[PDB]
Amino acid sequence: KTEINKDGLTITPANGAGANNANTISVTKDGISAGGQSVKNVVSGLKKFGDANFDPLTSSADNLTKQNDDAYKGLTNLDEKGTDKQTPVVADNTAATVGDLRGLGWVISADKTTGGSTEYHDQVRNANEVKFKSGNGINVSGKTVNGRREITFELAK
Amino acid sequence: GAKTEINKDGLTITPANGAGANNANTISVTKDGISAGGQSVKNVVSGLKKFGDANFDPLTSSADNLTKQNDDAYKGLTNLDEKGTDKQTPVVADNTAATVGDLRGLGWVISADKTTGGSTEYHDQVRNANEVKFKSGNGINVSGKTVNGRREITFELA
Amino acid sequence: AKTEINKDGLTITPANGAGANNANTISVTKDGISAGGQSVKNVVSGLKKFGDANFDPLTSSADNLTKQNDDAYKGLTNLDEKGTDKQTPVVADNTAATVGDLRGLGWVISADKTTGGSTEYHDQVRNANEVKFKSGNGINVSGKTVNGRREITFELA
Repeated sequence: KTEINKDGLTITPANGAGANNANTISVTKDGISAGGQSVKNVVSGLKKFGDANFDPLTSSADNLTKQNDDAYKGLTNLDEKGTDKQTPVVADNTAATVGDLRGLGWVISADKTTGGSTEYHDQVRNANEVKFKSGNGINVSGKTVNGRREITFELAK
Repeated sequence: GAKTEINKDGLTITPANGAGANNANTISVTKDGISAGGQSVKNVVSGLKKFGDANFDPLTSSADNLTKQNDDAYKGLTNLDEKGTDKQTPVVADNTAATVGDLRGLGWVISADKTTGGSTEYHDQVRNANEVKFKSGNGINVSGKTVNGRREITFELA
Repeated sequence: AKTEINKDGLTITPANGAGANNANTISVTKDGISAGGQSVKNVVSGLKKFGDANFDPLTSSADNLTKQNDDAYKGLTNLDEKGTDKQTPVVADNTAATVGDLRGLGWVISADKTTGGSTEYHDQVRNANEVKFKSGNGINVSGKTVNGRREITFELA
């Protein structure tokens, strides 16, 4: 059941428009509805740090630094700049994708690698875990107080 | 006053108030893509599940995905790596629109081997707009400072 | 580029071709929407940032009001603005999220002391920000990823 009018196009599934037309797929003056389905084959235009077609000429120093740093490789670059060097390549009002979510994260680092001899760093993406460990002479504990996830550090023994 | 045009390139709906600027108010599905005319895309899902959800098939899962699926520490966090029947192809492809609900489940897990004032290990989730504070304790001074971009937390004897 | 609307809905086939599975086809049908490798632009989810002047204190939850009024949280995406009932979120789960929403995602990092200063510390850790755990006088701080866990260890030097 496909219907078109001055306000747009609407497709009502074999069974029904559902509560509040939630089961309706449409493109009308009121926007878009996917009817409980998905929007596939879509990209936001966002790139990952380290990706091939980065334009260093229009970049800020911070963005270029991250683009070239392996510690950031793979993280989504929410700040790529285009021509004028002021306007975001990708505008705020652009649908984000699951692939953009997969590259979301922050970098964690330390000047020393445990049992190592080099600096340390890794990415903390969705569902990654960071653990603060007690060590010789130091007790590290956690507790969520009034919403704050507090990690306390004290002398042991 | 609204009109719907169909031409070689696609379908464009111009609201009763004009195409706006750069067709910004326009709602369209054309060869160049889709415009929601400053509005939203509603009644949409990406197919992403939260860890701990039902209908998770343990036999197509990697050890890491399954562990998180069964660990209460991860419960409710969005699962971005669910695999399909072939055990390698993601159930949700990259080029799929993400939803606000997917965002609501984003987060990492913070833990410690001890609970402050307690006697068991600690863990909680850090989602959007959650705060993590590193506190000084007896004999140790914990301070922070943003330097050269880095949020640096320093630890020293008091 | 052939555009057409029939009983099934809207389908736009590029001059070039459909694709390995009609991946280049742009469509609006019973199965949902396909962007044919393009973007969805001029779109908003309706999410606001904390500290936005348009916020309503009267319908706010205790927690949300707290964050709306804590400058440490300013700019971060507000994923829990409540409507009248305060029992329902202004923005529903099944609403496409935007790149602008991603840009405001982040967590607050804080400490009760500012290194070399004399006040409390706080900043936001958004996507691609870096958090470093520093060794100080007497304490050695090291990192290592073990069995997937990003572990930071504290011990007396």
